[PDB]
Amino acid sequence: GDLINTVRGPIPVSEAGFTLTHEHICGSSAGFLRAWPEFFGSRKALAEKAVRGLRHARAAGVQTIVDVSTFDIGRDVRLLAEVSRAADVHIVAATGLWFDPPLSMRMRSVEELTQFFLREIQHGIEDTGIRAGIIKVATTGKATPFQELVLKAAARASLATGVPVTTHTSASQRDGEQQAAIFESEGLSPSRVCIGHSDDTDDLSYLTGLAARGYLVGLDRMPYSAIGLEGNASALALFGTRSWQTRALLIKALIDRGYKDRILVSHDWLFGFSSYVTNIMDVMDRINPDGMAFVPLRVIPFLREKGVPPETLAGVTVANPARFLSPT
Ligand SMILES: CCOP(O)(=S)OCC
Ligand SMILES: [Co+2]
Ligand SMILES: [Fe+2]
Repeated sequence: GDLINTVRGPIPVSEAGFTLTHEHICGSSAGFLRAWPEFFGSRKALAEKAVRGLRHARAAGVQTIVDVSTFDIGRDVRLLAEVSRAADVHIVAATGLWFDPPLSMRMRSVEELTQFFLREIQHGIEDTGIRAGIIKVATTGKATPFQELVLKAAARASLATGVPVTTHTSASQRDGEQQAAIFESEGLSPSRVCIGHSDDTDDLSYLTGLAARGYLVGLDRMPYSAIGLEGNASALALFGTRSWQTRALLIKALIDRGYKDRILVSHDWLFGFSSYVTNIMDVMDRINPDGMAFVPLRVIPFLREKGVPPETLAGVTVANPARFLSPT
């Protein structure tokens, strides 16, 4: 019945299966992979790395990932389609804007941004015909004036298409509350919205407050920890000093408080990464060699061993993403 758009075209919602709802093939910038593919070794090396990673995830039971790279994360939909085909894993692509918009975006009005997001959802990204299945937005603290427009434009595009909205927050600053206020001012249903990087905080007052309102809570940085790397300032700043087990306990905490239907789980992983320090990808691959298999291989058994029922784990990893992604 319900369909969702992937980089290989439409798929039935029921085929999405075990779905990681916040991932990247490559975290980069608009135009960068085209202008400087050698940064990644080569485009071919990048694609091969991504195919090996997604095949590993697939072997662990992952059937679909949502690549939340926007235009300004340097999303390359042809790359996503190539690797999706080679690895046989569905990929849902994104529209929206993250927190590195260039001037040609920052100068735009809410109307103009709505038109852009609609173009990528309804017509296709660039000249490819590949349609976005989610809208990615971001704040890092209080929203900038431009970020206010972006969140309103995302709400309007979601209302028009039924495609969900997913967010980057600075979770320690509780950005989700302001994001929610902006979304609701536009009349967007909280069930269409995932407040992301919510596992970057242990503030369950903040998290249950959102979940109580109907928001999905993105616990989407599972493998991130610089424990043991504290001498590496850049890894420390990006990864944090909380263990993956600490992050994973949040999933249990929300399930134990009645919020099992409001949780989405992912890694925020990537196979190339040019928007941060050089060789950050080598540090990450050492910390988490399992890549996007880490959730099914480590997180889901950890939870099962803590007594979370399999039905509940299936509801979190299959039913929740399905309900979220289904245009509504
Ligand atoms: C660690 C990854 O965080 P981000 O997806 S906000 O960076 C862009 C790839
Ligand atoms: Co983010
Ligand atoms: Fe991300």
